[PDB]
Amino acid sequence: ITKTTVNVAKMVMVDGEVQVEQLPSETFVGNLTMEQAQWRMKRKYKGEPVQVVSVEPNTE
Repeated sequence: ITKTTVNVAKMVMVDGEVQVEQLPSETFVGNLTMEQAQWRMKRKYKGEPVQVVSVEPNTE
């Protein structure tokens, strides 16, 4: 496992309706657990309603 892609989404208010917007994926070196990824994304998008969708480790 040499890298981990974290896929992230945001709940957004558009024309008065709650929708979900895809945010840029971020690929980290090494293995990142889902707990680690959730923590990292909560610090990155301070105060905004973001949620980790998935993590994808790649072996090589």
